[PDB]
Amino acid sequence: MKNVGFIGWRGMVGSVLMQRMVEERDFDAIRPVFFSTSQLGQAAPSFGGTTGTLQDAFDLEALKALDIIVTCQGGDYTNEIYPKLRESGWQGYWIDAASSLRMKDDAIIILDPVNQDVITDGLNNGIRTFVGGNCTVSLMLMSLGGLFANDLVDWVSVATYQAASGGGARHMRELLTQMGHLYGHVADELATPSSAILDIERKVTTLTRSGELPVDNFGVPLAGSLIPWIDKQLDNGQSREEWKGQAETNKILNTSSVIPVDGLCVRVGALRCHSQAFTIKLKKDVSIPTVEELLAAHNPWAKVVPNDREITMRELTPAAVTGTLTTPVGRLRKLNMGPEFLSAFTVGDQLLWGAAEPLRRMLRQLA
Amino acid sequence: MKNVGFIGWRGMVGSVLMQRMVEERDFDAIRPVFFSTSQLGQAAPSFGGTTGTLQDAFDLEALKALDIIVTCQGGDYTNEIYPKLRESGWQGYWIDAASSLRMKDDAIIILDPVNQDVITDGLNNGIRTFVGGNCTVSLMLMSLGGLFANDLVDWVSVATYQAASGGGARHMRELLTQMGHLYGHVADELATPSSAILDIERKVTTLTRSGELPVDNFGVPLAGSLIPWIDKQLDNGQSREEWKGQAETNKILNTSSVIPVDGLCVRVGALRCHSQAFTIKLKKDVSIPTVEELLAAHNPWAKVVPNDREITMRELTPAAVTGTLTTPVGRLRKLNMGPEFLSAFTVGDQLLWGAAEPLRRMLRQLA
Ligand SMILES: NC(=O)C1=CN([C@@H]2O[C@H](COP(=O)(O)OP(=O)(O)OC[C@H]3O[C@@H](n4cnc5c(N)ncnc54)[C@H](OP(=O)(O)O)[C@@H]3O)[C@@H](O)[C@H]2O)C=CC1
Ligand SMILES: NC(=O)C1=CN([C@@H]2O[C@H](COP(=O)(O)OP(=O)(O)OC[C@H]3O[C@@H](n4cnc5c(N)ncnc54)[C@H](OP(=O)(O)O)[C@@H]3O)[C@@H](O)[C@H]2O)C=CC1
Repeated sequence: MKNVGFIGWRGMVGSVLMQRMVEERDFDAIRPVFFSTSQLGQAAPSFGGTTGTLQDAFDLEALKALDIIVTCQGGDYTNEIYPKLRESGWQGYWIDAASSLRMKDDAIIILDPVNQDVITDGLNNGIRTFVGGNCTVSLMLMSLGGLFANDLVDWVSVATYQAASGGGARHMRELLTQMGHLYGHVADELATPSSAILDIERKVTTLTRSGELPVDNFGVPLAGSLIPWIDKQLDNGQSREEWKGQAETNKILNTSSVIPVDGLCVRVGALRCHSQAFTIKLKKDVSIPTVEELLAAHNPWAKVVPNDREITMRELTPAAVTGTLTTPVGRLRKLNMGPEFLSAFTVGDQLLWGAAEPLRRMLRQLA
Repeated sequence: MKNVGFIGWRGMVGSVLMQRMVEERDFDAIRPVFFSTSQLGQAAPSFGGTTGTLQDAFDLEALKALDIIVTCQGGDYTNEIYPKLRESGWQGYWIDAASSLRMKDDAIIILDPVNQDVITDGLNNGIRTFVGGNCTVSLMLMSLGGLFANDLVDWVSVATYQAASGGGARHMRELLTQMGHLYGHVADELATPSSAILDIERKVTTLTRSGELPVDNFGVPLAGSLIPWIDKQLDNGQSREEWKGQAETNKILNTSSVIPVDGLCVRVGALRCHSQAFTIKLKKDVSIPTVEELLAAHNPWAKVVPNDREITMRELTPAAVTGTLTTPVGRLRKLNMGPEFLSAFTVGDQLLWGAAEPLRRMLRQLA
């Protein structure tokens, strides 16, 4: 029985991760310890049928006692404790969800179904830090894994439809709240099916334009609009969120040569799943049936959806994926630009495969 | 004082078109009329000093009396009355917003700022039908007009973030309603900002997945998700909404050679504005400053937004455009694939430039 510490288990990711471990009875093989950063000393989760109290997430000594650490707290926490802990001589395993140590030397980005070999290699090479990549990239590779795995990709152009859950709980709750505010302001006009549309329109356009909407976690309203910028601003024209695309994809895949990945990461009113619209350029003119066969033959979760108007609406949508381990790919076909241009549209819960699952699976490897 | 008849002025478009005509004092140079297909007999608009009662938009004899007809009703009406009317020998002008006659020989797709010449030529050639193009395309050309106007485009790849207002009033009201249902179900949990996020999450995911959400106008929930298919299914892998991209763009621009336009049209929780993420391939390596200078030098509404994280959030969003005649373009820069790949992201009210305005401006031309 290994002493596994859990930090940031209360957050959006931690919660999904906890819920998942119970399902697969993940707590049966380990010795759970629950840390906190604001409720230190309080009653502990007891997920693994364990009775205790919340440990000091910042107690170095307390942290050095565990064989493994699983954090879903955030990058701010990592950058604060990790360097200080490794310095203390801690030679345990650090499984993280935050981006912090992703592009670091002593860390390996994990996506079992996509790069187990890399994982294993680094494992036999001394790597003790395993980090999950960006939920979107992690999702992209899970859905379009077959293509890369066959060296069929020349470069990729993405346009993401990212859900509010990506920013965390406060962000989701904010969207939902903003949602309510919007509706309420016109609940009566909506009650009267004939009432002029402009009346309802003006009313909602005004609310939004009025600082009345809670935008503390988004800076701007998202309920009835979108935001073309996710992460910080980089020294280039790229936004950190977009830049993660190319960097991490090559790291995860351990490519011999950079596979150009770029596009636009946009935040939308999507509640829980992350969807992406691709414009991939193939090295050779591969037939779509071959492509589909490949994508499906890469991993049990990569599910190809037919280019059907009905099916697409019923399956290639957050509402039909949110909560599932499936990572659908649809709207697959060649673009008018030529047969080397493949058009695809994926969707997937970024809290599972894009977050919790990779870690959960990795933890079981070291348990 | 021409006899201009107005049909379908009640809907999401007619309303906008009407509200605009008042603002610009458009009614002053014309003797209006107001028909209807669902409230014949009731009260008339009372816009341009002409109050009375809705007339029969199905009375051919009555229609033949007008010098011009402006419909915002819909394709079903057009397909029904237009052929029958032109047969009766009606030689008047027909300004439409409906797709029906767009790709027809006797019609011209209007976008004054983008193709005045074509409009004019067609006017001098005998064309009496002027139709506005798909909101999306119409918006793209208004925003990216400078590029095409300079033969700098090789082909375009779009991924649209289309608003609920595109489907009409019932569609918007539905989204808004769906919105309220979502929030309400978790109004209490949201009231307690410290409560567990999964509880709230589970609660909203259940509602959606349950047929309790009003999805009459969309077939599936949109409030907290999206739909990767807009129009009907074409005999190819393209969805009618996407297919409109290439066809109309070349018609409007009156291109000598087809400019490949393709991508994915998705419907989102956006309330009123249509945003688009492009991946355009230039014929030559044009510097971004040149591009920006061009885009801005094409038309007074094409506004280039700097690649600033702050500015972008504050301006390149539906909330900051909805209700304005401006068609912003931001996130402009070269993609990693090479200097010939320009990345752009536009936003614009599809009910103004995407709908009413083109007609409004055209009518005045014929007044
Ligand atoms: N959100 C997503 O979809 C994904 C996020 N990530 C990454 O994972 C890390 C954590 O992400 P995420 O789960 O979104 O973070 P959250 O902000 O939702 O959770 C992190 C911490 O926030 C605190 N918190 C404060 N208020 C609440 C509240 N009302 N409900 C729940 N928790 C609250 C908790 O601190 P305390 O210790 O006191 O309990 C918790 O551990 C980040 O580095 C992020 O970038 C990676 C993939 C996906
Ligand atoms: N929506 C958009 O942003 C754009 C739409 N178009 C095109 O314009 C055409 C019409 O679309 P649009 O105006 O959006 O459609 P709407 O359904 O919003 O309005 C058009 C007609 O719908 C009827 N209607 C039924 N119920 C309502 C209601 N509750 N509130 C208001 N009107 C109602 C009205 O008929 P009646 O008067 O008889 O009651 C009205 O004339 C289409 O062919 C479309 O493709 C083009 C560009 C943009």
